[PDB]
Amino acid sequence: EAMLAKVQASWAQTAARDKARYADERVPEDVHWETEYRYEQSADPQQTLNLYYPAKRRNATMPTVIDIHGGGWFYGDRNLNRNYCRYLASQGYAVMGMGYRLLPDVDLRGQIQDIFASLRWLSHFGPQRGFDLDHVLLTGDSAGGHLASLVACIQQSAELQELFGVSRVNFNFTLVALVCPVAEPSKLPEAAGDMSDMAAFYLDKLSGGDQALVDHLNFSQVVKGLDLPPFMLIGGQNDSFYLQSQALLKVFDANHVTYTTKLWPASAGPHLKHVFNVQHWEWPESIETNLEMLRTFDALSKQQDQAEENE
Ligand SMILES: CCCCCCCC[P@@H](=O)OC[C@@H](COCCCC)OCCCC
Repeated sequence: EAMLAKVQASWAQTAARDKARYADERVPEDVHWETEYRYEQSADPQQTLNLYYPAKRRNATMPTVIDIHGGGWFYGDRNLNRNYCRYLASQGYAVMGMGYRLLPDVDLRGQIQDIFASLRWLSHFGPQRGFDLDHVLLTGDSAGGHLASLVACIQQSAELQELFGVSRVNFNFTLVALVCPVAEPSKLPEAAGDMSDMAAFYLDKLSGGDQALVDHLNFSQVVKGLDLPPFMLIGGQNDSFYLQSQALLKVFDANHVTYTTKLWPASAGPHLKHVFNVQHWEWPESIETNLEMLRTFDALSKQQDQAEENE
């Protein structure tokens, strides 16, 4: 397939830019990582995760961040977002970032299963090595934001658990922060001009032809009727997928989702493009955005502690 070849060549271009950026970019200081843990009994290299920590721990456990990377469901691995994960860790958080098998080798159901396996691994083994699972920030960027938004709903719903073939994990998400998410991919082939066929191709690979996945491919289809944690929507008017952020706010309002936003206006400049705060941790706006996210997380964690007579 020439379409698959075309999709892959666009990601190999993205991969070259990612490689060059990383060669140059400053690396956050004072962090330790532990790499390449298998989260299940398999030799698939995507079924692995990294853990990150401040080099000096203020306590034995630290509030938890779990990151789902982006890349259009076709690209990336547990290393793609390492500088971002390191940044967040450097601020006194214990951080897990996972790989998941890529399209077209799997479909959405296999990617959701991988993510849940990484979450289940962490419920078993995280606390003994520093993860406070009472305070959990789930975050994802772009396709990773899609995935995070679905995982959040699936975690709350026995029906979706059964449909996606996963079990709930023994912790809750305190906050879900989506960074330039593409949470309504069904909307992609609309406009997209001469790219509609490619966008339709993404959707077919995500669904694997399973009509139940087709009917559950969008945040708008999985949100219905659930009591969810709060969300934070991060991005800006210069995100190539800003329309997806606009569309998601409409779904939030219609479903009484509690949320806050950190949306950069066009006036804040042409550099604030898609996933800028993940790809460029050291920029002042990335710092601001990411600290704001962590502050929002801390505020909710403190309210939870007060509510639970545990302040
Ligand atoms: C034809 C319609 C395809 C829909 C692609 C969905 C990409 C969302 P995101 O993971 O990636 C964000 C951004 C890339 O951001 C930089 C790399 C992020 C890992 O956009 C990808 C553009 C290539 C098609």
